[PDB]
Amino acid sequence: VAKEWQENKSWNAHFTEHKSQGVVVLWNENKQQGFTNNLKRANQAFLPASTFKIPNSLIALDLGVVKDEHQVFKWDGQTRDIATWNRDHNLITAMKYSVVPVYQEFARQIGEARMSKMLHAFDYGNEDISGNVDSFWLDGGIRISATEQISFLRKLYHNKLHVSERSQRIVKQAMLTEANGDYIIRAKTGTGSLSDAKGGKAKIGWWVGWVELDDNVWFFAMNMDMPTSDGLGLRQAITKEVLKQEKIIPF
Amino acid sequence: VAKEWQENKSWNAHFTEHKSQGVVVLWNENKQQGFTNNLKRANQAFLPASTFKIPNSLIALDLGVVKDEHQVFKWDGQTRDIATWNRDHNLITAMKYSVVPVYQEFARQIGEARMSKMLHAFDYGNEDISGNVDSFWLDGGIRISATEQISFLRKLYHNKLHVSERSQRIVKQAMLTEANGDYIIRAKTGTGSLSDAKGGKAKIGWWVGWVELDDNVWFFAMNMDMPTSDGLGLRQAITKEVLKQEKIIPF
Ligand SMILES: [F-]
Repeated sequence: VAKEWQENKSWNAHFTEHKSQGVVVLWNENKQQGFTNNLKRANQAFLPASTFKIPNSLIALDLGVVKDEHQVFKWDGQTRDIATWNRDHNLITAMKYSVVPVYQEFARQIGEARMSKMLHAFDYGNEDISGNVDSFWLDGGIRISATEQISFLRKLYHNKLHVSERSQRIVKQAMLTEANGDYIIRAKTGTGSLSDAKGGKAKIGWWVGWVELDDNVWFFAMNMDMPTSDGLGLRQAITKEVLKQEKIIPF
Repeated sequence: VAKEWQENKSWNAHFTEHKSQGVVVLWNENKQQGFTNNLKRANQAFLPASTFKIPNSLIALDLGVVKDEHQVFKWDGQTRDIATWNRDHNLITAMKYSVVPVYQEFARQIGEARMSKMLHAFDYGNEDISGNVDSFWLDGGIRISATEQISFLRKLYHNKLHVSERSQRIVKQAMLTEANGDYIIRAKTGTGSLSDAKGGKAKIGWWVGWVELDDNVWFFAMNMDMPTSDGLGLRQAITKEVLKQEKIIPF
């Protein structure tokens, strides 16, 4: 029933300093408490962009489109803009390098019907796959908010999504971003154009996932107005600034 | 059948420059080639000590003694020498902190028969469980060499051990030590005793596991004579010095 939230506007300074606007949403699993700088934007739905690689990988694995994390998806020989895309990949490296063509191929093999069914089963954002089956998450109807991403991520973390436990374990392994002796970050980045509303030429960068600690899990979903195009850099820095500020990860 | 090894004594400087003796054994998976500073010690069998948490976790999970990585093993209320042991644990934290009492309880639930059967099925070291069912890896008959650890680890990495794929995925998750954008280290430390002619006990520290790269896996198993300085820290430092020397991981 009732969810505990804390609004801490002081995190806005991490965005303003970097000449940006954004939202950081955190969920403390043990305490069942959420923290955000912006309760309105925490609840504003956007294109997931490459954060859609998480349900996309889950569906592809569950349907047998992807056998395991080691299966090689050979480069189709077409030179694309990102050098790391122009080579063979497996699920781990396709996630790590956000290799859009690999995921577009998974989408096509999944198909509209199964893709739609699965997103409804995952209760994923607005569950709308309007547009091309191989690009709806980049330029179609799918919309998700930062709080809805956390909601989805919490199910994935707990192996509660309506796909096999194995599919969920493989995707969480593919999400592995950082680990040291204090914490483990399992997350995915996304960058796309604002199609939700009439905000032309602007870009929405995401960073969604979680921080595993010895005795707790801190889910996060963040998005910001990108000052440039298609890259990260700042996202992780702002999120880590918030996590350090909140005494979650050490300084 | 025949195993290719390269002996590189130059790594001895990483041992001597920390006033220690020991062995680093590496296995390049793609090239099927081994590298060591000491071919004799690479093959010398020792008590596995806490490196035994790897087969122990696999057996406990496969037999249902451990349901999953989140199951809480409550502290038995007995204050032990290591503060982190005097608290509740799950499989992740029990591995991370080498919580011996948690593993001793698993061992007792497993039993001699199933423990013996499983170690023979894993072709684990000398497969001898002589001594107490809950301490044989600390003060019993079990012996394993650095090359035999690599042999075991390679089967685990490939999900080739005669336990479920799930058990193997859970243990590899529990082994997660470090990850960044270049590599992933999944490993386990151990500290065993050694009988000396004087009547006391010398300590032999282990660090076994692997380094996952985009396109290769470097297995490692190291052991050294533990000095009266730091303790644990050195093992990782020496291994990382070797991995950096060998151009496996960046500086
Ligand atoms: F209790």
